[PDB]
Amino acid sequence: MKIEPITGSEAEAFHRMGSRAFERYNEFVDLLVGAGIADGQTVVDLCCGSGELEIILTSRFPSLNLVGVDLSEDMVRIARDYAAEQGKELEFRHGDAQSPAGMEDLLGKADLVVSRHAFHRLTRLPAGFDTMLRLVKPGGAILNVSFLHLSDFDEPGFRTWVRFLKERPWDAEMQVAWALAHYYAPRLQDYRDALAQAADETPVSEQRIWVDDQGYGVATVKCFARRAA
Amino acid sequence: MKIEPITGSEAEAFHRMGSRAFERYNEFVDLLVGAGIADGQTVVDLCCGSGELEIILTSRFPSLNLVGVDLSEDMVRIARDYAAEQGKELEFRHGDAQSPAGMEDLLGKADLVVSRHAFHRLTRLPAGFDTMLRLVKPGGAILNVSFLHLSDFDEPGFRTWVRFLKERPWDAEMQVAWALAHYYAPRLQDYRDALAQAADETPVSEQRIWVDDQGYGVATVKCFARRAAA
Ligand SMILES: Nc1ncnc2c1ncn2[C@@H]1O[C@H](CSCC[C@H](N)C(=O)O)[C@@H](O)[C@H]1O
Ligand SMILES: Nc1ncnc2c1ncn2[C@@H]1O[C@H](CSCC[C@H](N)C(=O)O)[C@@H](O)[C@H]1O
Repeated sequence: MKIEPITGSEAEAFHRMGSRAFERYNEFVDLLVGAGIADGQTVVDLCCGSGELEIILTSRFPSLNLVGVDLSEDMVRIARDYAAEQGKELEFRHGDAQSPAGMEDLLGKADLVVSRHAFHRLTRLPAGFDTMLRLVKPGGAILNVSFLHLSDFDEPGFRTWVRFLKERPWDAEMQVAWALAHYYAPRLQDYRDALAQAADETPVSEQRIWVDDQGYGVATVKCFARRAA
Repeated sequence: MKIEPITGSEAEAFHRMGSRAFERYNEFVDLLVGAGIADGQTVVDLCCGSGELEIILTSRFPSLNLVGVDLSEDMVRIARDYAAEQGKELEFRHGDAQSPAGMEDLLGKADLVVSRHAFHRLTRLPAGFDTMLRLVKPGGAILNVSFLHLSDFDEPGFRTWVRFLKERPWDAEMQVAWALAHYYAPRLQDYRDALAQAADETPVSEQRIWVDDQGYGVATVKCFARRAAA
């Protein structure tokens, strides 16, 4: 079965690869800008991993109030060390994206709630979007970008997928993790269903889901919504 | 929780009341004329109820190709019998306004797609408008007129609401359903959001939401758009 967290040497390796390849976060940062991210806002990043996005965002936007959340304590610890390494004061938090638990003080407070390359791992996708919309304030936006199931790739997209898999500088284990993460990723319609389910509970004034590739290097699923005011 | 369909004897009763109050549709019929309705067009009515609009429209515009759709089979049942009773030839279908399922043959075919006093009942309002824009031809129009949430009534508007309820010739059980329908209605801004959303997915050349009362007897929300040309 699919595994949710990334732990131990897997996580150190995820952090080594990631923080050298900053370029590949640019797609996500650009969506945030399009989503209305701005100085002084409160931004919650669910499944924050080793903190790369947090370092990028604080560097670009020193004004932001950032809270990273991850289910893997090791990731939380790596992130804090990485923050210290970069001389930054960032809040990291142990937590499950599938529930508000441990984040009750953030309920209705985030200007933006976001997750990068993580929600495909969730056991209950609708619960992830539920947590996002409950954390975000009325009028605020949520953004998820995560992996698409292998069955929704067309021929050119799949060629690009295999080519991407080959061209990366990762080992046997980390190749398999990333491929397996697509084996178990939700389909496009699964994303649309999950977000629709979450919006039945917390109304949105806008929603949108699509698949493209604007820089990461394979197609990923974009899910955007704005909580109704 | 809010309910979508109107069923059984409540639908028989709905029909009994509507049957003898054609005048209450004049406001809606007048808006269709403003929307560009014309003889020989194909017109889909979503959430058609017991078919009163279809009887009125076929009488006023005899060669319109009218398709009524409703989630209540009993409403469909009623509508069909009522059309036969009136000696008219009219297609009624079972279906959900929140999706094109069962209406794929109408996709992109309607010159007008309309719904009267029903969209406030939908669980997913944006999907209602999506089905509307998808059923209409490029260059065609959509019109929804439906109920306003109680929170968007100003004082005079609300006084009217109470007075309308009082002086309607109908029983306790009917009043409550009509009141509850407003209790659960979208706010004005919810209508604006749901239509913009539907228009993000199917482009419009024109749209407009407003609130007034030109005949029905309370303020209702009007939603109009024209699908962009191909
Ligand atoms: N249910 C859950 N709640 C919170 N974090 C979770 C989670 N399931 C998996 N994760 C975390 O999701 C992350 C996937 S890797 C993505 C890390 C980071 N968002 C980035 O883009 O670089 C891991 O850190 C993993 O521990
Ligand atoms: N999701 C849905 N899809 C189709 N019809 C629906 C629906 N939700 C409610 N309805 C129908 O909406 C109608 C509301 S009563 C309005 C009837 C008619 N339009 C008229 O103006 O007289 C009922 O017949 C009910 O069954």
